[PDB]
Amino acid sequence: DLRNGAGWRDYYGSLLETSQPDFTTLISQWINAFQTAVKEEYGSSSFDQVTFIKASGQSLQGFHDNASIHYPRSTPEPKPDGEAFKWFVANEKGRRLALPALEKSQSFPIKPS
RNA sequence: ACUGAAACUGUAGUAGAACCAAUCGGGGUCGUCAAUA
Repeated sequence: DLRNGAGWRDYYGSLLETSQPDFTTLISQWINAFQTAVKEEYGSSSFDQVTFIKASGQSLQGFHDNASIHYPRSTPEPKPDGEAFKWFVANEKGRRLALPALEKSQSFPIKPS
């Protein structure tokens, strides 16, 4: 039950019941008001190409390449001793790769070397 | 070449009116640490 202040002046105008407006005609308009504002202030031809929007979208959607999500480790299995630090050791002596951009959806290799 | 006497500083009057103990905060989560040989 969303109404602007004009719609609340009507609601508080009477102690009798009165029609609420149908917000579902407007929801798409409000979303477009948001989306166009993002296109305009974070200059883009598309809303979906705005970098924090594309990044946020990839977060909510998850990664498409079906690579598993897990902390860096130098072995497919989670081995019981959990030496996740030694992927970072291999990365330091290896290709020194950084955490890829979220909107790029790039996986790490298990051997960062 | 005579102390004046007698007379409640009392009577009426609400320390009260107004004021939100409140604003913000995912019980959350990854690679570091040590320095030589």
